[PDB]
Order: sequence, then structure tokens, then C-alpha cells
Amino acid sequence: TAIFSDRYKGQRVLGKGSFGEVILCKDKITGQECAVKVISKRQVKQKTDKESLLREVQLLKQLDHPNIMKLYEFFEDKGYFYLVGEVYTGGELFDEIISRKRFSEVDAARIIRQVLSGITYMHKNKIVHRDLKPENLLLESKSKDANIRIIDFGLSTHFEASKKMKDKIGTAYYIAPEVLHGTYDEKCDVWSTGVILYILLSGCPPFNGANEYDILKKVEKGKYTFELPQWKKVSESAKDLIRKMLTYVPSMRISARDALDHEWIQTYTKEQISVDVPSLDNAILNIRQFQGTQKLAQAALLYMGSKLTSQDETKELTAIFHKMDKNGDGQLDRAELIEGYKELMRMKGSMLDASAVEHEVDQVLDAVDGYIEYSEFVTVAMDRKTLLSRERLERAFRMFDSDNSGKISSTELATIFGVSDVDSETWKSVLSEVDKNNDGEVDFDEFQQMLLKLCGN
Repeated sequence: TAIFSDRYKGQRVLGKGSFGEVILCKDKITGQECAVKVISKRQVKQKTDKESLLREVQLLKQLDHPNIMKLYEFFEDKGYFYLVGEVYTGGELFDEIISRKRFSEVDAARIIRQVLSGITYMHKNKIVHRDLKPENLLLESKSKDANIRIIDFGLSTHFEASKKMKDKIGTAYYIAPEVLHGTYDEKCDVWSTGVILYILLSGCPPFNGANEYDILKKVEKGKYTFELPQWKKVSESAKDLIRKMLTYVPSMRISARDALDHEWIQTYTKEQISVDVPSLDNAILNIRQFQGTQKLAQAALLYMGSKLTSQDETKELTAIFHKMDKNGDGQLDRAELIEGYKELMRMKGSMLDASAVEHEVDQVLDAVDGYIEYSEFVTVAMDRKTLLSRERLERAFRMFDSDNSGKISSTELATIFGVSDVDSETWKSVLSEVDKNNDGEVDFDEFQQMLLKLCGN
């Protein structure tokens, strides 16, 4: 009865994840800005029947909490679902924390009370998150004390998530052990919050490891410690809340409601601070290292993924253009190049790619150009795509290189590649192939060369 394009217009992409793309859209009548989640039906398997999805959607539309992302509308066509909801521009919680000079137990508690309030409300309405992680914690502004909104509540129950490694990064740390074995309820959200809390107070995951399986092994046994030197500087009340949140048996684990009433929360979330605020210096250092490592492993997989996409394009675009060339003169006009690049985009699984074509064609013509030699257009068009892909990877590398040495050690490579599920011997062999005189260090171009060889390029 209702169609998406008649009510909204895509402005720009906000991101991509395990369910699909999140696009910044504006209402065509009211000018209202919002985040639209586009989910492909052919790409994403439905866990429940459409009737169960349509019912939860109606419930989510009726719910309102200051710590939960608002779902406004829901649309559906032949091959997609459209989850239209509120937009937040503050970015991810952890990306803000890493910019701070000081971080206290008060800071962490005020952060965790926000998360806990949202969870309590959702649980009251029988809605479980299940996949709660730092990436699901958005801010309204990139500042300290800013309001937190939890994204993706109830998504998990209806949609089977992406098993691709690019989407699996940073997930094993947070998952409750009962979710792994199949029997779980709302208590699984408390466990994930407890893991976030442990990281806020130490900058280290309680269940850590070299690769995904190793972390899952730790999670599954459920044993962790406060044995790190930075825990000496943390209050016993904070440790006692974590112990209750990371309690193995879900029946024996504290509720989201009772965690709000815990001594640490009620004491450290006072409007007027009544406690000592020493900075958790070692924690803030570890949170920057953890974050940087996560973001680099994410960027490495995106770069390899986007190279396995850019190789399809260079040959496919020259074919499309050759077909369009009636004269055989290797030339085309502005309209033909536009029609050609649009055809290349129509054969894929982004919604904003067709509208973005004209501006990109003109940007290529600015350096190139009438009657344009398509071969010159193609190389210039693909090189720009290659460059943007390289720059994204570079920003991540520069961010990870905290001491500005220009190099990453073999130890750091082991960690990055472990998080991105690249086999030790595989990456080590690619390293020997790239530089024969390698001495346990790679600069940005050697790193980029390594990832190229790791995706058959």
C-alpha cells in the first residue's frame, strides 16, 4: 500500500553491516532526516514468518525510551525491507572515549546506567537485543556526557546475520555463553553489558584470544579474572557488579533492572559527584589500542573486499562501453558514459549508486575532457575508486600507528591478522614474497601489498 521512494530520498551512506546498508534519508514533505536500514530479502534469510516480523515492528513503533533508537516506519517491496528510524551523528561511544585525556569510574558508570536503562525498558516490553556490542552504542553528539542510543534491538530475532568475517569482527568478545549453546533469554543482554563495563574499567576484554575461536573458547568456559594491574585502581563495588553481570547461569545472573539498583550505579551516577574521580590512565591507553586494532582489522577486510569488487568493474565497464559504441570509434558522449556506469551499478546486490553516477562521471570528465575516449574514462574512473579504497585503509593504518613510527611490528601483525581471521603461515608467506629483506616490520605500502596478495592480487 505504501512505497519507500515516494516518502524518502537518500542523501548519503551512513554505513554497512551484517544486515545491509544504513542510508541517511530526508522526508520529501517534512524535510525530516533519518537513518534507513536497507535489508535484501535474497541476501538475508528470515528467522520468523512475515506475520511475526510485522507484529514486532508495530510494537517497536509504539515504544519510546531516551536510550533506544526510535523506529519510525517500516517498508517492503519485492526484494527489500526498509527500517526507517532516528539518525544520530555523535558516532560510536568508543570512538569518543579514545579522544579523552582522563576517564573515571563515574564516566563509565554514567555510560553504563544509560545502556542499562534502555535494556530494562526493552526487557519490560519482552524485547531482547542478543548482539549487544560497543558499535551498537551511538551518541547524539561526539562529546563527553552525551546521550547514548542503542541501535538494533530485536533485529536478531527475525534476521539471520552475515557469516562473512568482515561482519563477524568484534562480536565474539560480547556474546553470552548460552547464546553459543542455543538456549537464551533477556539475561544474555546483561552479560554483554558486563563485558562492555569490564572493557570501560580496564581497556581489556575479559575473554580475549588470538583469533575468533580462541575468544569463543574463553567465553564458553566463562572464566575471567581481575588479575590485571589496572584493576588495583578500580573500586570493589564495580568488581561486584561485573561478577553479578558475568554470572554463568542466566537464572543466577542479575537482571538489567536490579543492576540499576546496584550500589556502584546508585553511588557513581549521582547528579552531584560524591566520590573520588582518579583517571583510569592505563584503561584509556588499552581502550585506544583495542579500538585501533579493531578498526584496522575491519579496514583490512573492507579493502580486500573492495578489491575483489573493483576487479569485476574494469573489464565489465569496457564491455558495456564497447557494446554502446555503434561506430567502433572507441568514443562516447557524456550521456552514454552516464548510461554505461548506471548499467554497471544495476548489476549488484548500494541503493544510492544510480543517483551518484552523474557527479562521478563529471568528476572523471574534469580530468579527462564532446566525444570522449571511453578507455581513458575507464582507467581514470577505476583509479579514482582504487585511490579512495587505499586512502580509507591508510587512515586506519595511521590511526593504529600511535607513535608515528610509520611501521607495524610482526607482533602487531599477528594480532591484526588474528582478529581478521587470516592464517599465521599464510600472512607470514605473503610477507616473505613482498620483501626478502624483511626484519619484522612493515610500512603502510608493504601492509597494503600484503592484503593485495591475500585476496589474489
